[PDB]
Amino acid sequence: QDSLSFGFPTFPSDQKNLIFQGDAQIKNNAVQLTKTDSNGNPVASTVGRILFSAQVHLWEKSSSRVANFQSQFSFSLKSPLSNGADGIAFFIAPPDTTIPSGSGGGLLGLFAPGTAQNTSANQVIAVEFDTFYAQDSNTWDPNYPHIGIDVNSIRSVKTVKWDRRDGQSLNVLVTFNPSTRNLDVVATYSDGTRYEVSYEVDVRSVLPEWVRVGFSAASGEQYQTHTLESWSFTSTLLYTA
Amino acid sequence: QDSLSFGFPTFPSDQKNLIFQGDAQIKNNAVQLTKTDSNGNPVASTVGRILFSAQVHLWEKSSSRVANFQSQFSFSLKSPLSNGADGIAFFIAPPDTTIPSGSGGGLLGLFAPGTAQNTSANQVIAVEFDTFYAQDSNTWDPNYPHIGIDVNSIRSVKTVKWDRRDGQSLNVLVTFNPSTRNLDVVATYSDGTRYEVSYEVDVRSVLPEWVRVGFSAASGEQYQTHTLESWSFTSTLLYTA
Ligand SMILES: OC[C@H]1O[C@H](OC[C@H]2O[C@H](O)[C@@H](O)[C@@H](O[C@H]3O[C@H](CO)[C@@H](O)[C@H](O)[C@@H]3O)[C@@H]2O)[C@@H](O)[C@@H](O)[C@@H]1O
Ligand SMILES: [Ca+2]
Ligand SMILES: [Ca+2]
Ligand SMILES: [Mn+2]
Ligand SMILES: [Mn+2]
Repeated sequence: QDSLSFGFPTFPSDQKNLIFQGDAQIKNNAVQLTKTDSNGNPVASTVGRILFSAQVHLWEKSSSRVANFQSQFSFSLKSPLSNGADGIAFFIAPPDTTIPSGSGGGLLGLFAPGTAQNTSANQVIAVEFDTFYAQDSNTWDPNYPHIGIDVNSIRSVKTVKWDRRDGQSLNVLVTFNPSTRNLDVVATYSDGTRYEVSYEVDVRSVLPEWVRVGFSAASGEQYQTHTLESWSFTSTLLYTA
Repeated sequence: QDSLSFGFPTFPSDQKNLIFQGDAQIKNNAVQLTKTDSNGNPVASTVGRILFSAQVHLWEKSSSRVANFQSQFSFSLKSPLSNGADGIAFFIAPPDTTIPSGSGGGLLGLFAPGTAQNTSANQVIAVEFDTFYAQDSNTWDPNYPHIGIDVNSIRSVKTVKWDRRDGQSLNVLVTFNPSTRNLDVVATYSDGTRYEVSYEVDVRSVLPEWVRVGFSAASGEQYQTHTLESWSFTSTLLYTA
């Protein structure tokens, strides 16, 4: 299809079009990307991701068209610790993507340790909400919590300082305009606190024509819940001239 | 997802979200439901269907909601014969639906001979454009080409006279309003000739909560091509009160 849209105001337990990977699962009308105990508390060493089953036609070589897309979602992070880790990310990747071996902790379940910073060995665009930046284990991170745009590397091409608020939902809008090639990210808390980060990228040189979209999250030694509360997505192929 | 939408203005050969069954395949940017030889001419004894891969949430028992949906599509039929057969149908059925054994010809690839008219043995709602009505083989049909609404039986709950026009595209809009429980069908030819038929049906008592949607066509002894040219579909769960 030239156009595709879907919306999950909430996540009922009965799902048919979601691909669950790792520890991801539905809990109380929300997607818990990372594992939690029976009490609902976060645990260490866990990775989980979800992808929508239908493939998205990002670009078409034969017609010279590139899709514009918009992804709106909200999530909350909760943790008994003040330094919860590791973060959640919205990502776009080839349809057969699976959790890379050893991609836990700071790699957010998106990159393999050996090639995490090799831009020619990966095919992924992600928007990360990174809460852990210890320079001993996350050597690629700026020294503060941040939102980042990742293009084939865990080392963000662009970041903006961000504030982690335990238990508060963050509303996010990610948009891509093929006319300008700008990938824009706008995140806001209910009180109006806003964060913005943008980057120009030619999706045609990074990802294949058909892709799958979803979310990934992980916790290494430090932990926190990564709760996806709602998600809507829309994409439409347009003539880029 | 509570809401799902997709649009195929045309059907390029590179498809990823369509389930092809029987002889259905893409040719010349359109879906040829029934088999055609090397010259593109229709052949006898063929059946084919396509379904969109993502499942549609038709209704939700826990929230008492039912989907409002709209399916817009266009197709054309062509045959050297004076009596092209057998017809094409838009249908909604359980996710695991497959072509029934012996469902060829007048059964349109939707029903099995033994239970074709047994309503308690089927789970399918379809809108058929039936061009073959020989009273000796298709005993259930009115004696003329027609548009019919089928609910768990090949014997339409309702039919309206229709004119088959060789090589001309018919644009169809099928809508379901959960408030009134009305399934409306409006079809038009490019010269403004219009056909309308409506039926009140509670989809909750006919189909499961999750279903797949698609098209089916067949040709028995007599034949014609059944070409699906475009298709857009949208569904959204709504409160019924
Ligand atoms: O695809 C059409 C039809 O094919 C299969 O039925 C086989 C034949 O069954 C009967 O003999 C007739 O209906 C015949 O139709 C011809 O004869 C009719 C009466 O002489 C005439 O009205 C028709 O126009 C035609 O010339 C069928 O060919 C079987 O697969 C059916 O399900 C299917 O609908
Ligand atoms: Ca980090
Ligand atoms: Ca018939
Ligand atoms: Mn980071
Ligand atoms: Mn009929």
